[PDB]
Amino acid sequence: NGQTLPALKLALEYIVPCMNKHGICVVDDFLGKETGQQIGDEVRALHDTGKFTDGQLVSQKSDSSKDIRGDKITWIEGKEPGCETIGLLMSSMDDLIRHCNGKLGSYKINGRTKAMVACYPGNGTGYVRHVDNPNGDGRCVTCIYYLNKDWDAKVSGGILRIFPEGKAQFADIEPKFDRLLFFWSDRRNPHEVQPAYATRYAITVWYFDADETARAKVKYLTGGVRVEL
Amino acid sequence: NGQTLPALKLALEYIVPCMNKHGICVVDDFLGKETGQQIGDEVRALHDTGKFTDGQLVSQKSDSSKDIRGDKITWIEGKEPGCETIGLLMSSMDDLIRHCNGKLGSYKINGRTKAMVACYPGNGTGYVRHVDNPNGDGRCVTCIYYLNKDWDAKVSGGILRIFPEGKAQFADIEPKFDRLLFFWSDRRNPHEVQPAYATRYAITVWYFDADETARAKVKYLTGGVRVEL
Amino acid sequence: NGQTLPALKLALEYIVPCMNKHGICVVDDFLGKETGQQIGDEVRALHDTGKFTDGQLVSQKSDSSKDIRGDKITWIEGKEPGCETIGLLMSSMDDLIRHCNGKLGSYKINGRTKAMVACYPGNGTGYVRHVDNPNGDGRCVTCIYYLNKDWDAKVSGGILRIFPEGKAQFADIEPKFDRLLFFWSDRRNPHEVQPAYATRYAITVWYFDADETARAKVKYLTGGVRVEL
Ligand SMILES: O=C(O)CNC(=O)c1nc(Cl)c2ccccc2c1O
Ligand SMILES: O=C(O)CNC(=O)c1nc(Cl)c2ccccc2c1O
Ligand SMILES: O=C(O)CNC(=O)c1nc(Cl)c2ccccc2c1O
Ligand SMILES: [Mn+2]
Ligand SMILES: [Mn+2]
Ligand SMILES: [Mn+2]
Repeated sequence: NGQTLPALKLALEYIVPCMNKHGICVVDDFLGKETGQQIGDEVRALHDTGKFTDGQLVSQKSDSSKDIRGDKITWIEGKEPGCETIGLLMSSMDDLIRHCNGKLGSYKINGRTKAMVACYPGNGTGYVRHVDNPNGDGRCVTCIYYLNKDWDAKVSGGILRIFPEGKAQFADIEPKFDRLLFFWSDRRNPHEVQPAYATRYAITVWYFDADETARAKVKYLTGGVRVEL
Repeated sequence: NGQTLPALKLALEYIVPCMNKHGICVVDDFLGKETGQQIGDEVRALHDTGKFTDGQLVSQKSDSSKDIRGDKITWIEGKEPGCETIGLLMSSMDDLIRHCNGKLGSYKINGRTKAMVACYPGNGTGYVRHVDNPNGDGRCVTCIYYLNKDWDAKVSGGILRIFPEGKAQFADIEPKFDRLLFFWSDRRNPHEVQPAYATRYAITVWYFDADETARAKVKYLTGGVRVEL
Repeated sequence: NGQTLPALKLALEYIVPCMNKHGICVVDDFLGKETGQQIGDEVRALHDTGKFTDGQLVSQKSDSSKDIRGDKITWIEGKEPGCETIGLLMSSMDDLIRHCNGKLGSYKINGRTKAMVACYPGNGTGYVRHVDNPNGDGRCVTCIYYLNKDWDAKVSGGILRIFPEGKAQFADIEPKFDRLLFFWSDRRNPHEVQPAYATRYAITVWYFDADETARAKVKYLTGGVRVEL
């Protein structure tokens, strides 16, 4: 956990060396309290005004009134009314990555996703062990920003547990307010979200490597590079 | 087989309870004869003016003049010249689904496909056993409208056979004129089209669940949620 | 290796019979020297001005300064400044295919990709054995144009080796200047690029079959045939 808006020093003296050594980097106090609170207010307002999905279907029985649903999501561009501070976070994330370019592995980052805002509703659901990009879709770095004030995992659960490749250990990350996490999106970092027993919010952006994305366009072929005659 | 343009009673008293109990619902006389005949005329005109593909490649030998092809398709938005009544069918299907919303399982339907018009040419080809959505691409309900007047499966074949999960039985559906079929698109309903020995037309729309579709955008990643820096 | 801008005779007397018999067709002197040299100049200028990716990641060790990268690519529409002659090549390829239509197997070609320009940097990397379209994504014909003057595979490597299905033999194709290659994109033609020890350029376009592409839209579902309610 390194310590932070100014961040070139953070990128060059902490994020780049940490990513190249461990593949997992945690920055605490990324935006500061005023800004982090504004983002949390925007995300709660999206939740309270019904902009999230109903949640991943976790258990489906004969009676659909008992169906259990987990993580809820919404995709945010950063330009929508009421999402301007999420947009500021995304710009901040983008400036950090730009300052790392050419220094994160041998990747050359040239694109990203929209922001994926996730809400674990606090009903004991988590997210199963997975790899974000197991099949070469172009995503090289996962970046998550957490929004949960005074989170106490001893009673609320919700820890991100990463299983770094080749090492016999876990890396456990609490989803703390104003924490920014980076990790390699491929099979080097399988991970899971342990059951959350309180409402838990996070915002994820994935960053794309230019070479991997260019050749993915053949595999994930759409109309895309398909055109008329 | 329930019985039908007015249809809120049909949705609430038949379609919703049948889908939640059996996963497979058949509505006969959905649009009535005048309208059903107009749709059939539009589809035959698309066929006769060459708008369908040449058909699924079924057998490919050394000599391509003998290649066997099966089902032919065309994708219809519903706004094209000469497709206005298909467009009316799609609007009718959409109004029905809207009246079911929140009541079909725990799904929240927020999108659909264009209409897939299919023609089995009558040369003994059918469609192999499959699941429509086996990998979580967002499609929750399959809706098929049939256009075949006086169909007699005893001589023309072409029955849809569904293999509902967990039950040791078949559900056999004849592709009858003005019949509308609903079934869950996932692995609950593997199905096949038995060999058709007469020209057989159907129109399919798939309906998307909001949560499943939102998270599919990560799996089926395109430029999509991918954007520039 | 048949012999060539005029080419209807080439399509009808050589390409069509060769593709239907062998699945692999080589045309030498396709555009002639003046035009081929102009294309090579355009491709080298894209390389020299940094328009290619950094190359397929081949070896990734703990230290990313030693990472080995292979083939570099760029996607070209044919209308960009400085790509007009690539655009002429693409138009030439498209006119040839149009003159074959209905005669290549039972396919009906109705679309293509943008041009994929590839550069093997000459560092001993090649491309592993693969099939271009193994899963039914609509691509029926692969068309490659080579740009390498006085290529000598005895010292530079870089041969395309195809492993035609059912036959116990290789088909070895040198990546010669102004050579145009056609082959079926599916599992009939697994192939590899043997290690290249000099800079090696090629331009690939894939051609889509109408039926296979229409039904791929269901499998590779995007927002695509997905639309709002
Ligand atoms: O929230 C966290 O600490 C870690 N979360 C994830 O790893 C995560 N990963 C994916 Cl791929 C999805 C994908 C969809 C919805 C939520 C996700 C999620 O929370
Ligand atoms: O027509 C029928 O009763 C049932 N047909 C299908 O189940 C069906 N399913 C798919 Cl996924 C396709 C897909 C492509 C073309 C035709 C299809 C078809 O008829
Ligand atoms: O260059 C050649 O002779 C043959 N090359 C290929 O077969 C080839 N195939 C694919 Cl699918 C890719 C795909 C991405 C980049 C380069 C490729 C390549 O050179
Ligand atoms: Mn993840
Ligand atoms: Mn089906
Ligand atoms: Mn290839």
